[PDB]
Amino acid sequence: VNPQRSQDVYRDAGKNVLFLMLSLNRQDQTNEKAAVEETADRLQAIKRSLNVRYPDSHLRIACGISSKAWDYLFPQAPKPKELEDFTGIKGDKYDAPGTPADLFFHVRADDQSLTYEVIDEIMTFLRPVTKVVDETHGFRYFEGRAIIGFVDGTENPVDADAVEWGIIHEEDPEFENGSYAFAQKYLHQMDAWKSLSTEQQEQVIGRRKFTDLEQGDEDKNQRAHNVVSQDNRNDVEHKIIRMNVPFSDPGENVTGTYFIGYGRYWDVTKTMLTNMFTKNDLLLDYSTPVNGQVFFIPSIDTLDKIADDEY
Ligand code: HEM
Repeated sequence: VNPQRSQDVYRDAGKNVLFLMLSLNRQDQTNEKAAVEETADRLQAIKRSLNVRYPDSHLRIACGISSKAWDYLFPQAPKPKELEDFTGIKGDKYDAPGTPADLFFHVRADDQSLTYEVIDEIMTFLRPVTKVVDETHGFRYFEGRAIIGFVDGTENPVDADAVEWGIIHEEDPEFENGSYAFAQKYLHQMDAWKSLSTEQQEQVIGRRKFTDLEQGDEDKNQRAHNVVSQDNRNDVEHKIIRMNVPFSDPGENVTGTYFIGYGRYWDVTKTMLTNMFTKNDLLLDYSTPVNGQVFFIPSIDTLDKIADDEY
């Protein structure tokens, strides 16, 4: 495993965020493939250039390919072990939808100008062969809190744990240092949420609001977000890297969280998601999912194979 050959899957969610889902036109496979191959080279060149121009601005990029896109572009080729089509989850109280999509970009920087420029330069190659599925603009709230006012990402794995849980190792050697990324846009019912007491919100989440100290298990609701969202199969505490992001039009009162979770194992994310939706996570009473798809995030070297037309 070498995290230096990974895309930016494992660390910084960033002060200014852009999320873009595209579909391929499915009009001319050859020409569409040719433009994805150009894009695999150009996207790295664009990051190099902006990192030269703005080295203090923490530019981070992750770009992804869905199962459907992979089957259409690379029909003759190997496929990452756990790459599948997400079609939604049938839950108890609540369902989650699946969204058809082919390409994903998660762009983060200290300034919105750099997130604008990455996408504007990439779309010179990709606009003639795509349509937009979703485009969301996100930001870091005060003290890295989610827009609901609780600290976002405290139980994320960090340093060696982030590598361990974030990127593909020797189990799938063709695609080592890749990642599986699940994108899921939620709208919040901020009015209802704001009418709860602090203590009522703390029951929903499983932690104290101001200090962010985890509640003692004796005091938690068993449907609290930080209980049901876990994957503890086989007495192992499975992790992914969550870099969740507020988005808002606060004039219109349209506010939400765009979930983005990077894992070595799609199987772990999918299990956490199944647990939430079958056991009725309390946070789902204030959170309505409106899209969702999973993408494979290639390593640097997999991008180089794609650019050189090996798949
Ligand atoms: C509206 C969407 C979401 C919001 C606002 C949200 C918010 C939070 C908050 C505030 C925490 C506690 C701080 C922390 O340890 O990070 C947390 C923890 C967590 N969330 Fe979420 N979350 C959302 C969606 C999801 C989704 C879709 C998943 C899984 C697919 C997930 C999995 C987790 C996990 C595993 C933890 C850590 C629990 C622990 O080990 O204590 N969350 N989330």
